[PDB]
Amino acid sequence: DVVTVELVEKVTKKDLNEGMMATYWCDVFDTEGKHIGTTVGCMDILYLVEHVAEQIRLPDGTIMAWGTMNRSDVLAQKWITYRCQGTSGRYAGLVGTRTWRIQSLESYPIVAKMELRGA
Amino acid sequence: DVVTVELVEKVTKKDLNESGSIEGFGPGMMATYWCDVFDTEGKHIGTTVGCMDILYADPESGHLVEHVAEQIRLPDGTIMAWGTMNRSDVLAQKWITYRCQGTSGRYAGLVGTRTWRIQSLEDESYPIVAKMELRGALE
Repeated sequence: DVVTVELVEKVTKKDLNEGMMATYWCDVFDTEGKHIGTTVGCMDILYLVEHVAEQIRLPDGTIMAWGTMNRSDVLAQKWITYRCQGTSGRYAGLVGTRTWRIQSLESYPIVAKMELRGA
Repeated sequence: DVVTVELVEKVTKKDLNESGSIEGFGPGMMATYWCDVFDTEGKHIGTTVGCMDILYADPESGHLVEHVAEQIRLPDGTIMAWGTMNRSDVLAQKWITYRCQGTSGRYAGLVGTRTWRIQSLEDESYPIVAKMELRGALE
C-alpha cells in the first residue's frame, strides 16, 4: 500500500560558498497552502550536475531524499526524481521517490510528489 | 581494495530552526552546517556541508536521537554520508558510525562507513576525527 504526499516547498534561506556547494531551508506547504513542515538540504555541484541530500519534516514523520539533477532540466520545468526513505514516524521503513519541479517559470517554489511503500 | 581516508573536520557555520518555524518546538529541531576539512598533516583540503533533523527522544533514556545527511568535498572527489546518532553517545565522545558512498571522482562506485568522534567539546568548532573506509559496490 503506497503512501502518497503532495507538497509545495518555498526556499527561505540558501547559503553558497561563492565545485560550488550549498545549504538551504524551505517552508513546506500542503496543497491547501497550509504550512506543515520544513526541508533542510545540502548540495554539491559534481561536474552542471548537482547532487542533493535533504531531510523533510512533516507533522507525522521525517523523510530523507537524495539524488542528482541537471541544473538546466530544473530550469526547463522538467520533473526531477529523487529517491527517498522514511526516517521516522509514519514513514519509518518506507522507501520510494520524491518527484518535483519548479511550479512557476521567480522565487522558484516547487511542487513535490512523494510515494513510499515497504522495502 | 579498501580505500581509507582520515580527516579532521571543524564547524565554521551553523544555522538552526527559528521560533515559530516548527509548530510547538523551539530552535534545535533541525540544522544546516558547514565544516572545514583537514588532512592528518593539518592542511585544509575540503569542505563538508550537512543537515540534521531530530527524530525523537529515546523513551528508554530521554536522550535525543538525530539523523544527519551530509556531503564531503575532497581534492580528488566527493562522498555522501548519512545516519542516525544518539546525542548522548556524541557528547560522551564515543565513535559514531555513518554509512557513506562516493558520488564523484576517486570515490565513484565505492561504498562503506564514516566513523567519527568529537576530539574536543571545549573547542567551539567541535573538531571531529573522521575515518572513512570504502570498497567497491560491485561484488
